[PDB]
Amino acid sequence: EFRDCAEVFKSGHTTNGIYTLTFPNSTEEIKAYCDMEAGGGGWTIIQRREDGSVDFQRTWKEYKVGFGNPSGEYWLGNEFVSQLTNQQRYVLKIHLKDWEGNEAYSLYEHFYLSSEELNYRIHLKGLTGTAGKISSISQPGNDFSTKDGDNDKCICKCSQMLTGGWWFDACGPSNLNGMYYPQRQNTNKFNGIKWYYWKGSGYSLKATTMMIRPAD
Ligand SMILES: [Ca+2]
Repeated sequence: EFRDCAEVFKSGHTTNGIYTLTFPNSTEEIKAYCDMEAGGGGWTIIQRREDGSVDFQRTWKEYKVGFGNPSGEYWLGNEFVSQLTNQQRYVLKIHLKDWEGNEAYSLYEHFYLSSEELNYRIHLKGLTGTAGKISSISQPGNDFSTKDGDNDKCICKCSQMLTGGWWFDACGPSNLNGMYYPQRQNTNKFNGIKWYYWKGSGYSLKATTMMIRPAD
């Protein structure tokens, strides 16, 4: 059994693909995708967009246990990530693709989610990368919100206004779990897949991937 893609890569399995991981402090398993070829490898994907259209306006429960497929677009799960990220220090790497064929990334030295009781609040430290000098995810990390779980800092329900579950502020500078818009419909959409500090205002990205890995 493996705790994440890092241990998987370190056991000799150096090839990309879906792997079966096990929850820590539990016997439950979970199917995640391991990116072993992207620089160094050992990456555990926790979310992906590219479009295999999965529908991201999911419930609190669904974002907690995961939805979609590891082979395509998916969420992996908040309960698992929270358990992993509290067992040891993880790094978070977000890879983005726009519709003009450009790519970029944001990287955090340390990332972890608080337990469900604290609404899986995100914690971020030390940003680097080509996807902005200022974190597109509001610092002083927010709680996680879903259509049926409003934990943002807005008098409004950010989740329903922009669609998707996310660490919304007063609907901060980003939402990787927003409505997918195809080419030639990806501009001027407060509704799309946004990472403000890279493409800007109403730009809706073509593909996104969130992955974690420890300091290996
Ligand atoms: Ca609110």
